[PDB]
Amino acid sequence: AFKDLFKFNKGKTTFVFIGGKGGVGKTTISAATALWMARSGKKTLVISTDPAHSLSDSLEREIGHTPTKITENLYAVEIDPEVAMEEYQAKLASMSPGIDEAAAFDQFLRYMTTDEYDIVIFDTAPTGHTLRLLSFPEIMDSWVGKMIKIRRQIGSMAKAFKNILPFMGDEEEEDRALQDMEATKKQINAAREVMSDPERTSFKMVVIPEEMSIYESERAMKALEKYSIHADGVIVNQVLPEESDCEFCNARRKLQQERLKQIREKFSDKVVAEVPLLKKEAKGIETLEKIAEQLYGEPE
Amino acid sequence: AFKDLFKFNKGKTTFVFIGGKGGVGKTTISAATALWMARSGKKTLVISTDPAHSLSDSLEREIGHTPTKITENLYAVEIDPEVAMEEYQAKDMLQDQMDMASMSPGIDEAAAFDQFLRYMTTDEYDIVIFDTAPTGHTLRLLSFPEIMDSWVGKMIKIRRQIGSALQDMEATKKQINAAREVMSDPERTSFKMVVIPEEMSIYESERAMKALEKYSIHADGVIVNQVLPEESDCEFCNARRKLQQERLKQIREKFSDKVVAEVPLLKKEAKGIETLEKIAEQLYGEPE
Ligand SMILES: Nc1ncnc2c1ncn2[C@@H]1O[C@H](COP(=O)(O)OP(=O)(O)O)[C@@H](O)[C@H]1O
Ligand SMILES: Nc1ncnc2c1ncn2[C@@H]1O[C@H](COP(=O)(O)OP(=O)(O)O)[C@@H](O)[C@H]1O
Ligand code: ALF
Ligand code: ALF
Ligand SMILES: [K+]
Ligand SMILES: [K+]
Ligand SMILES: [Mg+2]
Ligand SMILES: [Mg+2]
Ligand SMILES: [Zn+2]
Repeated sequence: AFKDLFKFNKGKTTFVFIGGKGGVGKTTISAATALWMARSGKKTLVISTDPAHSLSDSLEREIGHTPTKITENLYAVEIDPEVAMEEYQAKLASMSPGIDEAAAFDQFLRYMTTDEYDIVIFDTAPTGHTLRLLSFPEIMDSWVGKMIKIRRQIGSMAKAFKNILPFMGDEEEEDRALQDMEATKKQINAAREVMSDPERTSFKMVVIPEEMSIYESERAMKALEKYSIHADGVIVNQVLPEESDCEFCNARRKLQQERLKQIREKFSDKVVAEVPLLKKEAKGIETLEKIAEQLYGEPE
Repeated sequence: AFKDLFKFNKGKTTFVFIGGKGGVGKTTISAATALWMARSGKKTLVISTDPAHSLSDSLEREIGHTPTKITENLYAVEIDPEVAMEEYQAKDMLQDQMDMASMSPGIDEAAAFDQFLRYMTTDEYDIVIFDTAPTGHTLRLLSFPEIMDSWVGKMIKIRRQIGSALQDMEATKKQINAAREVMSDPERTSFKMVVIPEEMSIYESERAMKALEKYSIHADGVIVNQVLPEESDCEFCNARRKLQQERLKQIREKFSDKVVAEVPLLKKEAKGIETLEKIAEQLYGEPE
C-alpha cells in the first residue's frame, strides 16, 4: 500500500520530494516512481535539484534544463542555475553558493503556477542541502515582506511634505512597484502553503539499512515535521536478498536485518517499504520499471 | 605508495579535501585518514563541511563546532553556521539580514570557507582534512573564493562612491586571494576523490574532476571504496563482483592521470575508531 501514499486532485499538481542521505537511491527511486506514474496515465515531471545531476545517468538519456520528454507522459528536468538566472531576469553570479536551491524553488513556483502536471517529483540533493531548500520559502517570505515594509516607510516619509515643499515623486509608478512586490510575496507565500499541505505535497524518505543513514534520516524527519512538511513514507533501499549462501553475505544480511528492526522502531509512525538490492546496478529504464513494479505493484 | 600523496611542510598547514558522490565514503575515509595522520604524530584537524554532519556518527563521539579532541594529536569540527555568524559579526536592517542569512542556502559553504581562512593563517595544525559535502555543493565551495573576491571588490567601490573601514574590507580581500593561491598550490593543498565501483559514482566523479581543473584544484588520488572482496563466492556476490571488476578497469582508465587505491567492503559498517584504524592501516600501512 505504499502506492496509496500518493494523492491526486484533478487540476491541482501533486508534489513529491524524494530525499535522504547521499547515495541511498533518491535518484533511483525518483526515476522508478516517475516511470510508474507515467505508465499509470499521470502526466509526470521529474525534476533533479541535486547540482551534480544523476537523473540523466539513471534514465540513460540526455536531459536539459527545459522539460525533456522521456516517454509517453514522462518529462524530466535537470536544473541549470545559469539558465535559471536568465529566466529570472527576463521575467522581471549563477555560481554562488545557494543558487541551486533558489533555482529549485523557482521551478516549484512555475509548476505550482501552471498546474500543467498531475504530479511533479523532486529528485533532491542529499539531506543537508535539501533541508535548506525546504526552509527557503519561509525565509524568502520574511525577506520580501521586510523589503516591502521598509520601502513603504521611506515612501511615507518622502511624500510627507508634499503639502509644504515641492514633491516631484511619481506616486502612480511607486504604487505599481509596491503592488508588484506584494504579488511576488503572495506567490512565495502561496508556495510555502502548498508545501506544508499534506493533501498537495509529501516527502518520501529513502534510507539504507546502515546506522549512518538511519541516524541522519531520523534527525532529518524531525527537522521536517518541524517545518510541517508531510513525511509519510520511508523506503529502505539496497536490502540484501535471502539468496545469500556465502559467509560474507550472511554477516552483512544479519546486520541489515537488525538495522531493519531499528528502522521499523524509529519510524514506527510511518509506512515502511523495502527495495531489494539487485544483482546489478539500478540504472536504465527497464531495470527502473522492475523496481517500481515490485514497490508499487503493476501500473494501473 | 598512496600515503606518499600527502606532502608535509613543517610550520605550514597541509590541506586535504576528500570529495565524491553521496554515500561513497568521504566521511569514513576522512576519519580513517585523520586518525592515521594523528597516530603518525601529525597534529590533525578534520572538519565536516557537510551541512548534515556525519563525523560524530562515524567516530562515535559527540563533536561540536569548536575543535573537539578525539585522541592524541586529533581534533574534529562539525561546522555550525549560526555559531559561525555570531562569531563573524563579533569581529536591524542587518540583524534580520544576519539571522536570515545564517539559515539561508549557501551559508554552509561560506562557513566552510571561513574555516579555511582561519587555519591557513595560524598554521596550528600540520594537516587539516575537509570531509566535504557531496560533489555538487563541494564544487560551489571550491569556486567560492573567486566569487567572494569579486563581490568584496564590488562592495569596495560602492562604499567609496557613497561616503555620506575601507582599510579593513581591503585586507580581507587580500586574505581571500591569499587563500586562492594556497588552494591552487599543489605543495599545500590536494583533493582526494572517493568513488565506488558503479557507473553513477564514476561518471559524476569524472565530470567533477573536470570542474576542479577549471579551478586549479590539484587532484592527485582516487580511492575506490566498498570493493567486494574475492572471498564472497555465492551466486549473488559473484555477479556483483564481476561487475565491480569491470568498473575498476574503467576507473583506472578514466582516472589514468591519478594514483588509484582500493578499500575493501567490510563485513560490517565502517564506523568507530577501531574499525576506522583498520581501514587507514590497510590503505596507508602502519603509522609512524
Ligand atoms: N536497489 C538497488 N539495487 C542495486 N543498485 C542500486 C539500488 N538502488 C540504488 N543502486 C545504486 O546505488 C547507487 C546510488 O543510487 P543513486 O540513485 O544515485 O542515489 P542517490 O540519488 O541517493 O545519490 C547507484 O550506483 C545506483 O545504481
Ligand atoms: N569500506 C566499507 N565497508 C563497509 N561499509 C562502509 C565502507 N565505507 C563506508 N561504509 C559505510 O557506507 C556508508 C556511507 O559511508 P560515509 O562515510 O557516510 O559516506 P559519505 O561521507 O560519502 O556520505 C556508511 O553507512 C558507512 O559505514
Ligand atoms: F551521504 Al554523505 F557525506 F553522508 F555523501
Ligand atoms: F549521491 Al546522490 F543523489 F547522487 F545522494
Ligand atoms: K548526484
Ligand atoms: K551526511
Ligand atoms: Mg541522486
Ligand atoms: Mg559524509
Ligand atoms: Zn555472497
